[PDB]
Amino acid sequence: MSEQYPVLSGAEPFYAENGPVGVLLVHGFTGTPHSMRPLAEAYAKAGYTVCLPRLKGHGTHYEDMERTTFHDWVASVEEGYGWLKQRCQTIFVTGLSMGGTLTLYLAEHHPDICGIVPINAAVDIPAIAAGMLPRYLDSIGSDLKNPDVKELAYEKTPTASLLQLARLMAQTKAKLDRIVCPALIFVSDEDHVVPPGNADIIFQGISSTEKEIVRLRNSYHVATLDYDQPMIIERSLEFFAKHAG
Ligand SMILES: *[P@](=O)(CCCN=[N+]=[N-])OCCCCCCCCCCCC
Repeated sequence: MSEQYPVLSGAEPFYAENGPVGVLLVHGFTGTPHSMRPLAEAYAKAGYTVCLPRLKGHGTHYEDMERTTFHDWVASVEEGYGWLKQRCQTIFVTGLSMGGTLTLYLAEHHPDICGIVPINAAVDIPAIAAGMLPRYLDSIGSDLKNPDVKELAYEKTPTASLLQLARLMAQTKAKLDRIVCPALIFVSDEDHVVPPGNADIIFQGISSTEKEIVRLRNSYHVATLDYDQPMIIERSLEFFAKHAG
């Protein structure tokens, strides 16, 4: 039931103990903490306590991922949330792609979360249903506008894992109205992976009175590492300070 392969260089989780306000950062499907690290480091430098976990079956080998279910990915996030609760009075959650899905999921099950920052979060990806063949699909290159960036992601995607994601997304979509905390929803106009309309499914679905969509015009899907990174960091910091206890 445990991972059989070692953690890849660059895929290590990140923890920083600072003040009583904490931020949980969640990476995406087939990705690793690498996707979120620049944000995590910026938030720690600003005085936040920070938790950037490595999702089970991620950052090792796609064969480990194939052996996980979405419950394992939820468990990794719950564990990180729990780490923060032991240290913080105020907790924010942010995440990219499926990390954004998991951000929404955690807020749907924990009303104490003080605010969320989903980034190109996924609750409906029609491409999965369309395709739903081989045991592993060749991964397409990382969707970044800046070609110089090196993202860390599995070279193959187990198709069985796509079914797990679809289940997680379906459950998350169904429960959106449980979210009442403030929300800052980032979306890349030119996301070629997660259809940008997901931003509006989320905006309309949640019950929050304080919510907004910020469109990113200079990034593709992996916006946390792309040209609009500085803006994501700056606006996220403003959001944390505004809503912190
Ligand atoms: P995010 O967590 C990360 C996207 C970048 N990495 N990748 N992969 O979104 C995960 C879901 C992406 C959409 C998957 C569509 C696959 C369609 C293939 C159809 C085969 C049945």
